[PDB]
Amino acid sequence: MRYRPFGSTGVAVSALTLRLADNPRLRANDWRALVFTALENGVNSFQIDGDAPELLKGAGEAFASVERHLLFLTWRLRGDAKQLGPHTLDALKRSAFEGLSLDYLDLLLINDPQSASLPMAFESGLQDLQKGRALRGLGVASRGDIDPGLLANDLVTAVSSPYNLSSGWAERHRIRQASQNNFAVIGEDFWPQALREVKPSFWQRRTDPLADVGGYEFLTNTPGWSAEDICLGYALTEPSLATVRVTADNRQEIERLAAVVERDLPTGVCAQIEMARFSAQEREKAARRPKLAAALEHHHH
Ligand SMILES: Nc1nc2c(ncn2[C@@H]2O[C@@H]3COP(=O)(O)O[C@H]4[C@@H](O)[C@H](n5cnc6c(=O)[nH]c(N)nc65)O[C@@H]4COP(=O)(O)O[C@H]3[C@H]2O)c(=O)[nH]1
Ligand SMILES: Nc1nc2c(ncn2[C@@H]2O[C@@H]3COP(=O)(O)O[C@H]4[C@@H](O)[C@H](n5cnc6c(=O)[nH]c(N)nc65)O[C@@H]4COP(=O)(O)O[C@H]3[C@H]2O)c(=O)[nH]1
Ligand SMILES: [Mg+2]
Repeated sequence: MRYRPFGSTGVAVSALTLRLADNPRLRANDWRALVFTALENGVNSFQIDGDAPELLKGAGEAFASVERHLLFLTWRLRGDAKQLGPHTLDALKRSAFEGLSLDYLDLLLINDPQSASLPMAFESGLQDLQKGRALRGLGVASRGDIDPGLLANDLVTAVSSPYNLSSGWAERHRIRQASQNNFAVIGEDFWPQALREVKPSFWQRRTDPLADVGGYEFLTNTPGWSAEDICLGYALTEPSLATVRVTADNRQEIERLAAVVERDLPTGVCAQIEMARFSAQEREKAARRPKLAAALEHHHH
């Protein structure tokens, strides 16, 4: 395992962050062994995305096996961020603090509320948790530009965004810009939907309709490497990411994901990523209108 500053904290996080999310086929002992295997492969950053009693017991026990200060524990909190309130903080005392046997969270990661502001009562409660040294930072998950009024909030120390070799320019730039302004950046979706083929399949993300995937055929035809392993290896070279989020269900999946950290991308790949992005942007150019006359016609409905 390699480690990286979770910037401006002096806390080092593993380049892999293991996500634990509800899974009814696992018991306490399985979650416990899942985290023991992570811990043995040098993973020290976890994101709990779930409140199944089985998961909190098992994760709880395994975290206890080592000293709290060696761990970076993020609690993922979903839902319309505009409807968070005291009920949220109650749920959080029960699940995240009592459930996991913790007296601080390194990070609480909420959804982008698409607003400069968080609800009064919730922000007050976070301020209280921080005064009590129970919450080191608030993080925001986004697929777009977070309101600068929110980023300027003293509470907000981190952002979570998808980054993968499908990622546009606008994305690549948002996360370097964030990281150069001393926000930690967690990388999501290293192995995105667009780059899997040989069912149903949802496409409800505002970034989805605009998405080239021509040129990634080398993902399949690289001797000694799976497409998943290349996509991850690539995310691990982006210097603006504090860490890359991964999800894994069994020991050998953890071990294989850890292996990728210490292997380097195959020899020709960086070159081919350029070939594919240079074709991506010859197509976005060759399929563009004059940006004035376009916008000006659009105005005149
Ligand atoms: N382009 C695209 N890909 C899609 C879409 N829906 C699912 N995928 C792909 O399928 C994975 C798992 O989807 P899931 O089962 O909902 O699993 C998701 C879901 O349970 C949750 N999640 C992620 N984003 C959102 C979100 O905006 N809202 C909600 N409510 N849950 C989300 O986190 C899990 C992991 O997200 P990922 O790690 O990215 O992994 C996602 C992503 O790779 C979509 O509309 N567009
Ligand atoms: N189950 C599932 N649903 C998905 C997934 N991807 C997108 N969606 C759905 O699509 C809606 C809009 O997603 P977006 O356009 O990325 O817009 C998202 C995005 O910018 C942000 N967001 C929410 N969850 C996440 C997350 O896990 N990671 C990041 N990076 N942004 C998130 O909040 C916006 C609104 O989130 P929602 O209201 O949840 O609404 C989400 C959710 O209902 C997925 O993988 N799984
Ligand atoms: Mg701030």
